[PDB]
Amino acid sequence: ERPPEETLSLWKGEQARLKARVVDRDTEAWQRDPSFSGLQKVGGVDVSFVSVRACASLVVLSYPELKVVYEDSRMVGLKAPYVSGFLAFREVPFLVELVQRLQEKEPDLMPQVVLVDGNGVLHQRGFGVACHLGVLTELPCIGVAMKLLQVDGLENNALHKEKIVLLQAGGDTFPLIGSSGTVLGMALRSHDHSTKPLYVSVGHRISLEVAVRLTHHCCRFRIPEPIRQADIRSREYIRRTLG
Amino acid sequence: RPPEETLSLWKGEQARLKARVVDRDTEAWQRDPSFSGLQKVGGVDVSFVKGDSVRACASLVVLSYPELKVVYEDSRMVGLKAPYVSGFLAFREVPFLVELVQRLQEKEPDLMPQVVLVDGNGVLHQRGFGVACHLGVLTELPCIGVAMKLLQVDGLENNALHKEKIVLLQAGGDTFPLIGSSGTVLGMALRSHDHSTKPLYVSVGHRISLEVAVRLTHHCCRFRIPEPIRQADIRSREYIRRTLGQ
Ligand SMILES: [Mn+2]
Ligand SMILES: [Mn+2]
Ligand SMILES: [Mn+2]
Ligand SMILES: [Mn+2]
Repeated sequence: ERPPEETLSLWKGEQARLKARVVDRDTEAWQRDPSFSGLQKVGGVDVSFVSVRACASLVVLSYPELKVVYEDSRMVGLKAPYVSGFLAFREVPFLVELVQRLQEKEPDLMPQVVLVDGNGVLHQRGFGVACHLGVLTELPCIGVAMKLLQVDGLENNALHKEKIVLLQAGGDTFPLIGSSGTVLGMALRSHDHSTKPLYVSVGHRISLEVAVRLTHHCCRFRIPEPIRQADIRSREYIRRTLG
Repeated sequence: RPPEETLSLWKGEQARLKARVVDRDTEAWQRDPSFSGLQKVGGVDVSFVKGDSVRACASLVVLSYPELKVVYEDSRMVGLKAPYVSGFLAFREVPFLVELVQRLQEKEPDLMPQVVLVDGNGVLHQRGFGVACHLGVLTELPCIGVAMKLLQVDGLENNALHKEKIVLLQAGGDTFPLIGSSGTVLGMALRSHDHSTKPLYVSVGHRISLEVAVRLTHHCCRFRIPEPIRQADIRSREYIRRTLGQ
């Protein structure tokens, strides 16, 4: 099912209002440090389905060791359908509740930055789920997407695929430049033995260049370890109650 | 796991039925250089539901040859009266496959396959009478055993020397024989495709020679798994998904 236009119209209005609070530069001392000295805790989130039955997961990993120091998985009911450009309106209230639970249970494990599976400013109205989560919690957030959201002239055509071929080693990047001339994100080759890139964008309180480089440092495999461990735990949490 | 009194009975039945195995070619297409006259190849599968030991789906497919297109398919949810015991695979699944073959005979007798590829060994077996022999003897159809892992019987071992021989298999179609302590050839390891490295283990079920079984298995491989066994797998899983409503 798809929401009526009157509902999407309210949602667009809310995205435009909250967009004013996005901060697209570094605001934390570790972010300006050549090796991120002072960064100790990286968060990742996930919301998986068995709809209605879904699992929202939050993990916190140590940095740079990338070991899980916190995990929480909660069975939730998301009735909102998926509409591209409105991902936050189906999951962000449950992700906020997970952050609030962490604050009440293990406040010293509050992450210094959260990797979100979905875009930040690379978005139809420049305000993706990673921005939305960052503004509601005021945590620094990075958007990490597996496919390219085709907005502002960006398209996964042959020219885009040629640039992907030029990504040869882990850490290699190319910028996603919209028709406006704005840089919306970066395509990142996240490790040496993978060819399909990550699409990284700013959520909140971080610069793009820092966001890219940290994402790279969190990649044992293609998927950054915080997002990957949240994915694993949400489906393994499902296996425990179902089956 | 069944008590030894039940396994003893099963060994006795394997010994009785083994007498009817025919380990040579008895069909004209088999002795043809290009299997001309072969038109229908069967594949079977029995897949179990995740979390339910007892409920399983038995599937029979028939493919055209050489085009390898599905021309018949049938699935049935079944109740399993025995757990998996290595060496007794037939006593878990053969009753359901026989009933599937009989249903084909009653509904589309002109689509009866000329040979069946079975996911499991034939004579490469603890007592020389694996599920592929067992199916072949109960239906009198020619059958080929195709296994993914090496059943370690009569001196066969998936040791370092075995892994070395797998390395010497260079392209699709390359083989080496599986030799028992007695010196007899129990089956072949076959590299079934160019873009795979893990071999198939091929053995005679019934009414076919090993060399013919190996060459036919190879010709049914679009991917690593021979297309009749692969389409039966796909169908069982798709049928399970639908019975669950998903
Ligand atoms: Mn995820
Ligand atoms: Mn997933
Ligand atoms: Mn199978
Ligand atoms: Mn399987």
